[PDB]
Amino acid sequence: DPDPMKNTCKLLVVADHRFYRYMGRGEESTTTNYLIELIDRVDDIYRNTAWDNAGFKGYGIQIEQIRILKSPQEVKPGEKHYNMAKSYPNEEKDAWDVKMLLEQFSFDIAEEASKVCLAHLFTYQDFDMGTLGLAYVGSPRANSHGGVCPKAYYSPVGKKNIYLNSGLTSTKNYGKTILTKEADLVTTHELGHNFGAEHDPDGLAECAPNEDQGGKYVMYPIAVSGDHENNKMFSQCSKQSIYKTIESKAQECFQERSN
Ligand SMILES: CC1(C)SCCN(S(=O)(=O)c2ccc(OCC#CCN)cc2)[C@H]1C(=O)NO
Ligand SMILES: [Zn+2]
Repeated sequence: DPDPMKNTCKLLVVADHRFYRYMGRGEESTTTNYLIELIDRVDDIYRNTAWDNAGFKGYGIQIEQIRILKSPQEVKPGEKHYNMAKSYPNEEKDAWDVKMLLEQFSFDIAEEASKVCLAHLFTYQDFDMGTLGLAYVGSPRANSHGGVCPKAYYSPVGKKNIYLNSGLTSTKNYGKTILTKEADLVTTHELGHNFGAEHDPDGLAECAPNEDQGGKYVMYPIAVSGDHENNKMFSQCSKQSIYKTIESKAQECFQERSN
């Protein structure tokens, strides 16, 4: 049975200056509200999911803390930060290499990451080949690094404890803002990774249904559009992975749903 005291993964949500400016129109209230609403809509998907196809449901996400970054992180030569104006490594391209950004983020945000189930970055940059987000995949293993629940690993190079309870979402793609319903999907998918799911096996009928059958599920390896009914749901494949991870990890860092 679910523990009503341990059914909610509380988030740190960060908006960088690219998100603030383009998505939030350079207004704290707009940015803040957009993200509060997005997460609440992603929460409705999670909370309503029955992970064992019976009564293991009511698991969700809520914002512990939001951080809004109004202007770029001023950076010295040879220096880098996830909120810096420059795209790393190629400063000519509009966007970072996504893996490097999540790594930079996890590194820069480490102190705050330690207090939360998950940290999520929201940005506004155009990643190569239509990439929209990235996140560490969670696991039932206590020893595991990645996904739900802060687990320190010492980094000799970074001179500190790091945490891999992190993920990112971008709302820009192919030169334009993506649909609202697409943004819900990216964050659902990336948090899906955090919660223990790998990508759906692409030839498996049950976990990758044909269009007549409702279309693909949200962990499909190629971005679903949101036009089809299955697109915002989790497959049995994802359910099984996430179920195990929640079973193990809820006790560790899940909290009570707040009003
Ligand atoms: C690391 C990856 C390049 S591997 C290939 C899939 N993507 S992605 O194209 O950026 C992507 C795909 C689907 C997503 O969510 C559903 C949606 C939508 C809106 N159309 C989000 C990102 C990344 C990946 O696996 N990230 O976890
Ligand atoms: Zn993915």
